[PDB]
Amino acid sequence: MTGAVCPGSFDPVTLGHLDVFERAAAQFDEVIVAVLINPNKAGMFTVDERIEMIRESTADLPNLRVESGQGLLVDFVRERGLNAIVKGLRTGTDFEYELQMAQMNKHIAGVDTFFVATAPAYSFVSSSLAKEVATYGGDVSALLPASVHQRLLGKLR
Amino acid sequence: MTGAVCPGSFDPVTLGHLDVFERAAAQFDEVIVAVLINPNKAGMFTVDERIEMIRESTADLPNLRVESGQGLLVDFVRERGLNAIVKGLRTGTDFEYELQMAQMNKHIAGVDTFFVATAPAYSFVSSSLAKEVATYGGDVSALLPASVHQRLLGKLR
Amino acid sequence: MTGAVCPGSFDPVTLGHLDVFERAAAQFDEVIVAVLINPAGMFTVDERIEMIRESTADLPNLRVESGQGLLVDFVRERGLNAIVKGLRTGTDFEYELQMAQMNKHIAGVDTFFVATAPAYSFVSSSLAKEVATYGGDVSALLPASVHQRLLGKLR
Amino acid sequence: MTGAVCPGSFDPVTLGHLDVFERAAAQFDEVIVAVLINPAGMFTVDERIEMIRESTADLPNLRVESGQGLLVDFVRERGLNAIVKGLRTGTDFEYELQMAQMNKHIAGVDTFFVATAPAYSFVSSSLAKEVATYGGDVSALLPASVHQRLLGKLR
Amino acid sequence: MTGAVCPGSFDPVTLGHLDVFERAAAQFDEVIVAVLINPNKAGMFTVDERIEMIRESTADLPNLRVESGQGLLVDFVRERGLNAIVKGLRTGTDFEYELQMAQMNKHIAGVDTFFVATAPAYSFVSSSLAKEVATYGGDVSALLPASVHQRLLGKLR
Amino acid sequence: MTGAVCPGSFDPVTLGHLDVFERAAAQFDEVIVAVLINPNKAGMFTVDERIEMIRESTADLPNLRVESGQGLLVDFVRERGLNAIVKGLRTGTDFEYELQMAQMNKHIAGVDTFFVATAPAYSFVSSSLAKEVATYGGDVSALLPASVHQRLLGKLR
Ligand SMILES: N#Cc1ccc(Cl)cc1N
Ligand SMILES: N#Cc1ccc(Cl)cc1N
Ligand SMILES: N#Cc1ccc(Cl)cc1N
Ligand SMILES: N#Cc1ccc(Cl)cc1N
Ligand SMILES: N#Cc1ccc(Cl)cc1N
Ligand SMILES: N#Cc1ccc(Cl)cc1N
Repeated sequence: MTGAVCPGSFDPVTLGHLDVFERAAAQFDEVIVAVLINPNKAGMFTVDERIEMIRESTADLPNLRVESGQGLLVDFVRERGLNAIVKGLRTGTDFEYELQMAQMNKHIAGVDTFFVATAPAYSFVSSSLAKEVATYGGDVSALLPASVHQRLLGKLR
Repeated sequence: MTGAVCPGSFDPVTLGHLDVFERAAAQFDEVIVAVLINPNKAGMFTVDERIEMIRESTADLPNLRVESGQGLLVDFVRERGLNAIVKGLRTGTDFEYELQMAQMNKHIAGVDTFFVATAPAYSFVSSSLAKEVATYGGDVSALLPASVHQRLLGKLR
Repeated sequence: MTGAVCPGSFDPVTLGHLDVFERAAAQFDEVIVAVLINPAGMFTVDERIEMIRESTADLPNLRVESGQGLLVDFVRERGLNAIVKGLRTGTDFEYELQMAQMNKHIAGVDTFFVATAPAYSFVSSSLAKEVATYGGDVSALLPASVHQRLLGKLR
Repeated sequence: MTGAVCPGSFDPVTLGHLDVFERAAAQFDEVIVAVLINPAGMFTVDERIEMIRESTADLPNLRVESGQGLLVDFVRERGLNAIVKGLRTGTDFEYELQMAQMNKHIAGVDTFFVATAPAYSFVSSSLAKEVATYGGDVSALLPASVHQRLLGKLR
Repeated sequence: MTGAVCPGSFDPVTLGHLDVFERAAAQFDEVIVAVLINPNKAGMFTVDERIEMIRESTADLPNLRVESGQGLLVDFVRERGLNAIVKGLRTGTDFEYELQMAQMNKHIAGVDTFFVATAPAYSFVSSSLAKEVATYGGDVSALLPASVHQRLLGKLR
Repeated sequence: MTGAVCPGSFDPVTLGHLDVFERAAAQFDEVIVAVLINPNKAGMFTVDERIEMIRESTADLPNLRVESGQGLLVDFVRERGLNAIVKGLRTGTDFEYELQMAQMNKHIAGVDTFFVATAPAYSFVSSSLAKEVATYGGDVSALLPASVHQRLLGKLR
C-alpha cells in the first residue's frame, strides 16, 4: 500500500489543483488531500466549504479522500502512516522555494516530496488570482470546477 | 501494482542518482532504472558497465531493476505497463527544462513525471562535472559509489 | 491606429519607468500611462499623475490617466488591447507571465515586455524611497522634478 | 507607420511561432518575419519561408524574408527599429535580455517580448523534430501543412 | 588592513550564517558581523540576545567582532573605514534580489558586495523557516548552533 | 597577506572583466588573473595576446598580476598559496551554474569562491557576444578597453 498527501489551502480548489489530484490518484494506492486550517488568515471559504468543493470535484477518484489539517504538515503525513507529499509546480521560482520546504521536511521527519509540472492550460491559474479577477467581474469559469464557480458567484454577491 | 521509471544516461551513476532511486523505490511498488543509450555517441562507459555499476550500488533495493533502452522514453515506460517517470532536480533552471520535456511526454503518450528535489549533499554532483574534475585529477571519491570511482579512474588512465 | 497601456503604481515614477514610456511611445501611435488607485503609498494619485505628466512633456502621443479595478477593463474601455510593461529579471518574467496569460484569457488583451535599460537595473520606486528616507542620494535615478518632490515629502 | 521584425530559424515554424506572429500583426501596422540563414538544419531557407507564408495567409500586414548577419541591420535596413520575440521561461528572458540590451546599444533597436500561449509552453522546433523522428505524434503542435512536410523529410 | 561586513537580522543566527562568517574571516583581515535592527518591529530575540548567540558560536574566530546597527548598511560599513559587504546566497532568486541591493549600494556609497554560495548542507535553512518549523514542534536542532536551539525553544514556550 | 584568483579565458578581456579585476584588487592584498589555456578550442587571441591586453588594461593595479594556467583551477590557486577565487556574475542562471562549480571546488580542494555582481553598464557584454557583433561591423568600442578594440579590428581584417 503506497500513498501520498496533497496539501494546500484550496480557497477555492482550481482545475490546476484537480489535475494534480487526478495525477496523484493515478500513481499512488491512496491519496489524502489535506486542507489547511489557518487560525490567522480566514480566507473566502470555510474549511468545510473547501472540503465539500474538493469532494464534489473528485467524486470519480475512489482512492482519494479529503481531510482538514492544522500545524506541521509532516505530522499530518506521518500520523496517517504515510511519508510522501505530492504538490504541483508552475515555475522555476516555485521550485526554488518548494525545494527548501521539501528538504526541510525530509530532514525533520523523513517525509519525501514529489512534484508534478502543471498542465499547460493551467499554468496561469491560482486560487488568489482567480478570486481577484472574479471580484471585479472577470470570467474565470474555464479555470474552476463547475460547482466552485457557482459557489464563488454566491460569495461575491 | 504501482511503478515508475527512473531515466538517465548514468555515465556514470552518481550518489545523487542513487538517492533518487532509493526514494522512488520507497514510494512505488516497482522501479525500473532506464539506462538510455545514444546509438550515435559512445559515452565513457559501455551499456554493460553502466548497468553493472548501478546494480552493485542498488543491491539493497529489492523492488528495483535496471534495463537499457533507446528512442522515446515514453515508449520504454508504456511497454512495461507503466505511466510514470521519476526524475531528480537540483535547480529552477533544471525545472524549466524538464517541465517542457514532461509536458511533451504527457502530451504524446499520457505519461506523467514526478520530480524530486536533490539531497542537499549532492546539490553539486553531476556525471559530467565528476568526469571533468576527475579528468584533471580532482578528488571525487565522495560523490560516487564504490562501484564507480576506481572504474572511472581506470577509464581515465 | 495602434496603441498600448503602460500600467503601474508609479509611487513615484522613476527614470526606469520613463525609459519604458519613451520606448512604448516610439513604437505605438497612442500610449496611455495607467496610474493605479489601490486604497497605502507616499504620493496621492493626483501627485503621481502630475509627476508623470511633467516628465513626459516631450512625448506628444502619451497621456496619463488613473484607474481602479481590472487593468484589462481599463485597456478595453479605451479601445486598446495591448499592455507594455518593463522587466528587470527572470523572476519578474515568471510572475508577470502568469498575469499576462490571465489577462489574455479573460479579455484578449496582450502584453509586451521590454527589458530594462542597463543603467536602471537596480532602480525601483520602493528602493529609491527607502534609500532616500535614510539619507541616500537617489537624484540620478529619478526625474529632476520628482526628486525635489520626494525631498519635500521626507522633510 | 509602426512595424516590427519577428526573428528566428523557424526549422520548422510551430504553432507557438505562429501565435507570436499573429499577436505582433495585431499590434503593429507592418510585420516582417526574418528567417535566419546560418550555414545545419532540416529545411532549406526557401522551404522555411514557404511554410511560414502558407501558415500566415490570413495576416495581410505580414511578410517573410530571409537574412544573414546582424539582426539589427536587417531591421534598420527596412526602416524599422523594433523586434518582437516570444518567451517561455525566466531562463529565456535572462538570455534574451542580454541580446536585447546589446541590440539597443549598437543600433537603437528595441525588443518587445511576448509570453507564450499556455498551450505551447512545451513546443519548440527542436523538440518537435526529435519527437517526430522517433515516431511521436506532433500534429497538434504544428501548422497542418508543416506537419505533412515534416513527415516527408523523415520518410 | 582588509575587511568586510557580514550583515543580517540574525534572528536567530543559523549554521548557514556561521559558515559564511567563517569563510569571510578566512579571507579578510577583519570581519564585522552587523546585526541590523528594525526599530519599528521587534523580532523574536532582542539585540543583546542576537549578539550573545553569535559571539558564543564564533569564539574560535579571532578576527571577527559583532556590532548592531540600523539605517543604511553602507553607512555602517563606511563609518568603520571599510568598503565591502559579504553575504551568503542559496538560489538564483536570491542572487537577482541581492544584485539589485548591491548595485544600489555601490551607486550611493561605492561599497562593494561579495557573495558566497551556501554550504550544501545548509541550502534549506533560514532563520524564518527554522522559527516556523520550531513553532509547530519540528526538530531543528541540527540547523542551529548550540548557542541558539534551546534559547529558541524557550522563546516559543 | 590575503589574496584571490580571477579565472577566465578573456578572449578578449572586456570592460566587465576589468570592473571585476578592479573590485578584487581593491579588497585583497594580491590578485592573480588566471588566463586559461585550452588545448581544444583555440579562440581568437593567443594566450600571450590575451595576457598582454589584460596587462595593458590593469596597469594601474599594482597588486594584480596576470598568468596563464592549464588544467584544474583549484590546483592553480593552491600552488600559489591562495584559496579564494573571485568571479563576476550577471544573472540568476549564472549563479546556479557557478554555484555548482563553487561547491565542487570547495569540496575537492577547500578553495572558496566570492562572486560579485556585474556593474549595471556591463550587464550585457561578454567576450563571445562582443566578437560576434564586431565580426559583422557592429560597434563594440564602448564595451572593451581602448587597446583591445584596436587589436580586435586587426584580427578581423
Ligand atoms: N491553482 C492552482 C494550481 C496548482 C497546481 C498546479 Cl500544478 C497548477 C495550478 N494552476
Ligand atoms: N548526478 C546527479 C543527480 C541526479 C539527481 C539529483 Cl536529485 C541530484 C544529483 N546530483
Ligand atoms: N522603477 C522602475 C523600472 C521600471 C521598469 C524598468 Cl524596465 C526598469 C525600472 N528600473
Ligand atoms: N516553437 C515555438 C515557440 C515560440 C515562441 C513561443 Cl512564445 C512559444 C513557442 N512554443
Ligand atoms: N540561514 C541562513 C543562510 C545564510 C547564508 C547562507 Cl549562504 C546559507 C544559509 N542557510
Ligand atoms: N565580459 C564580461 C563580464 C564579466 C564579469 C561581469 Cl560581472 C560582467 C561582465 N560583463
